[PDB]
Amino acid sequence: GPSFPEPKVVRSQGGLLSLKLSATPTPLAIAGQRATLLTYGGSFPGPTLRVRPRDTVRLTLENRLPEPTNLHWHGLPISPKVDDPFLEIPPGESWTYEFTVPKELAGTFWYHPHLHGRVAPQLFAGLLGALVVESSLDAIPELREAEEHLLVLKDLALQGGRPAPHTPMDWMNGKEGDLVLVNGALRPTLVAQKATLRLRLLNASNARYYRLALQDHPLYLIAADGGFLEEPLEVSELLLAPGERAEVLVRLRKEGRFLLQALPYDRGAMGMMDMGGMAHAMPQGPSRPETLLYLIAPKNPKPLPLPKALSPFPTLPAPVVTRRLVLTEDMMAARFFINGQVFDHRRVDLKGQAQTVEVWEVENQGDMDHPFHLHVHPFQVLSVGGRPFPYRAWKDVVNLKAGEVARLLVPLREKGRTVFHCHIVEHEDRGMMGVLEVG
Amino acid sequence: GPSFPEPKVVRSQGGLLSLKLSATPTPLAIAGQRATLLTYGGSFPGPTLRVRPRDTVRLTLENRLPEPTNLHWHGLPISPKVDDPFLEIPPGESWTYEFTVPKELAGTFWYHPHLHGRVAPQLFAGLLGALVVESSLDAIPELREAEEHLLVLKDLALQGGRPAPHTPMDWMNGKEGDLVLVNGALRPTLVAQKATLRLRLLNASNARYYRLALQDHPLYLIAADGGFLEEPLEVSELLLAPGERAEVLVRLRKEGRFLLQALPYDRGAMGMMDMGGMAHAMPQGPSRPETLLYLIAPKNPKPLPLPKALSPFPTLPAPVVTRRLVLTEDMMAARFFINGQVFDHRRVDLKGQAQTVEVWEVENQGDMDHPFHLHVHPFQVLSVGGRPFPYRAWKDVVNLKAGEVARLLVPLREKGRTVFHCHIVEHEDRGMMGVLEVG
Ligand SMILES: [Cu+2]
Ligand SMILES: [Cu+2]
Ligand SMILES: [Cu+2]
Ligand SMILES: [Cu+2]
Ligand SMILES: [Cu+2]
Ligand SMILES: [Cu+2]
Repeated sequence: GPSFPEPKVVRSQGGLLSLKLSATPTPLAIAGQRATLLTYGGSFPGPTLRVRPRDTVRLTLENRLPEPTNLHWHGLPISPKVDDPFLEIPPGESWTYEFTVPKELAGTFWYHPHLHGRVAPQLFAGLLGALVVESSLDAIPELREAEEHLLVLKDLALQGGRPAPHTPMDWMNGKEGDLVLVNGALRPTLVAQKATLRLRLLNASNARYYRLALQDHPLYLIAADGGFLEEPLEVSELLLAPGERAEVLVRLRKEGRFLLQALPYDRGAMGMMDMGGMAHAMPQGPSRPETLLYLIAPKNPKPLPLPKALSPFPTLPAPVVTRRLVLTEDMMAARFFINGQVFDHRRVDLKGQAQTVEVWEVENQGDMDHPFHLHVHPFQVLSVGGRPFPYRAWKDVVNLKAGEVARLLVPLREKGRTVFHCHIVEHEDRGMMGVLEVG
Repeated sequence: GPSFPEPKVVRSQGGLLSLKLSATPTPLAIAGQRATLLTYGGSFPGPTLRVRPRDTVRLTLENRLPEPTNLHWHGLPISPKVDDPFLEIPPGESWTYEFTVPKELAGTFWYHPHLHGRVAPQLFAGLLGALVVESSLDAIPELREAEEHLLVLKDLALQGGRPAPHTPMDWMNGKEGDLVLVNGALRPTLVAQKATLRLRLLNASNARYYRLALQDHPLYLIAADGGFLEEPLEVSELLLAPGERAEVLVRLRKEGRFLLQALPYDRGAMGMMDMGGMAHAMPQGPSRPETLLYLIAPKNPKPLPLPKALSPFPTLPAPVVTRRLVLTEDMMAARFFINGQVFDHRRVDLKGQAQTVEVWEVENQGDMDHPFHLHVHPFQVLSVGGRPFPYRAWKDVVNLKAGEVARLLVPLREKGRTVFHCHIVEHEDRGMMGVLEVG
């Protein structure tokens, strides 16, 4: 096949993407070895769904797992009556998700399970796939003429031909695997044919962070989780926390081989040690550096000029409320809290009004990084750690290091009950989630 | 007695004001005629209670009326567990109100019934009295050397030696009386002995407005409902709506007699007419002018200089929520609404957080003036009708003419359930009231 492995794409046809997927244990070849993973559509990652605004999506999920499951349409501003975080599809049963893709939407989104208490092992085992919303902006020459690829960043650990089981320490830290893969491949080679690449990036890992850097090159950020920036932003590196997406332009500068790496990053994961009268928690420290892929530049690369503008960011109404959500940890118990409470599906934590804007100040009073995710209602990050964000774009996950406060501008869109939670999915399963009702 | 009648004063003693009042039908002489009014303490108005910050008040109210009653400590930022708008004292029974006067407080406040559905006839019949909180500011020379008086502005109508009964039109408009009295006296004479007067003003009427003007003189506003201004404000006239208080300095300019008048004012009260195929509501138009009192200046008056400053207004924390409360009318039904609902004592309408600040936008979409009152939590009026307020001071009633929006900064103080309502008390009795819970 193509030197660069990417998930198969399923496109809407005549404004309709109608598809039946099965969630199923699937024997496959992965990183040179045979394993049984849990997959959608028989593959890992699952198929990439590619749609346009105003398309109808009709996705029937058949559950062929031995446990209940469901889907979260991560990042899509649709109704929580469709993207329903409380729905359970029992083993052997099916459910049809039907929705219209919002008019004002573009970017890279994804789908994965969200059945509380069961997310981490299901996601770890291979249940996820991408969803791309094509825009009219894709037709501008500076993007149209770029070579486009999706990079699904997901790690894995195998034991006895199956995903490794979660240990108690995994529930505390979030589970990371030794196989650090791109599109289910181990360090693939991307032999570029054009001098400008457009890369859609997805961190679909349970807990691993990717401090992205391409050797000898900057990256040009053109989209965040949920939409385009207003103009490209040059960065020397780009941190993607679990659940985050980004799109970047890469402008290949000369011929040669360039490593795309996940540089060392310390997200505050913990180990245990015993030093003569101890048995206490110790920092694992930064991750070991990983090579994600080999990028081979073409001969005599002459990249396109960058687009001067992308999408103007909407002018939001003045906010009508400020919320404060404080994240804390009980590491030895592997329990995680928002405002001193663990998740309770019966309890409503925040009640807001549709079509108003809120300011949410989310504060991490723990020692680990926590990537905070809100369903249904994409937000604008104003600042984090007291530092203003250098761009305007829609996001739906925001990373907070220890001690940091993020200030978010949150327009409330669809009515109904939905959730917010840490996207280190083990932490969500272990209680770090709350309920927002919009009326 | 003194040419100028003022209610008897009861003062705290050794930091304690301990007093038993009875609410009782009382034969008395009023405006030259004999009548039976409902009174506290056997008088109309009831006695003026005079206290200092940190005093203890212990007031036992004995109900000798044929209906239940209670007290509202109008304007006092105390607990709604004491100033309890839901408490009922049955006929023949007693209740003791005990509270400490807040440290940071000064001004003219008052007490009257607040038993929903029964306020208007009880207040109209004569149940009210003043409460004055003395401050250290009263010792400044420019105030100490002024001649001080309380003016309780309250009208009355008599029928068969008793307060006139409410008609259906009274429930629609709020009841006004033909006897327009000051301290229960008909057009008293105030023979000033000093050139500077300090007048504490209270509108304790059900519904009558007083567009105050002293002939040939401006007034110097030094306090609003719930505290001092930051410095005196010169005004040519001063409108006091039902429930409002003000304190003014008057600087007598020359010898002579000067009328203090209630000038014509149209608050939007309605009548009915039939003109050949009608039977429909017609504006009553402005009130007829009234003389409130005769002010006689002393010989060769040389008033004191005005104080340069009074009390700095507190710097409030940034607000965390904005509320919108819309007032509407159904005049022919004599029903009045807040956000489309009438009062229900079981229903909580707003839930806020103690020690935070809120912005309340109160909008009058009716045609009558409505004076909006909030219990427990004094507010700063920022603007009304889109016009910035010309001073900073604590208020607890704000008048809105037809169409006007008031923007208020509302620090939430004591925890508990309390109410907000129109202080045209007929409108409150007829539903224009809601419930705020502070937690
Ligand atoms: Cu997700
Ligand atoms: Cu977390
Ligand atoms: Cu979620
Ligand atoms: Cu009152
Ligand atoms: Cu009213
Ligand atoms: Cu009241």
